[PDB]
Amino acid sequence: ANDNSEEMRHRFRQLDSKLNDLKSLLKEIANNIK
Amino acid sequence: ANDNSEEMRHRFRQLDSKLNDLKSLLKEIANNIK
Repeated sequence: ANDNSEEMRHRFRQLDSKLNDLKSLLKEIANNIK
Repeated sequence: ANDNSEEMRHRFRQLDSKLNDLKSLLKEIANNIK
């Protein structure tokens, strides 16, 4: 059983998780500046 | 041997590398403003 969907899938997970904590940092800046 | 997984894969790499140095620039702004 050989699969490459898990590889690109976890690439998608790590990519949008980095987008998630970038969103958290942008909300943190939006709170701390105001 | 024909493969298109390398093409979309390196699209994923260039896309999340641009997200990486965007993350670096956002951390740079978060450090320099405070």
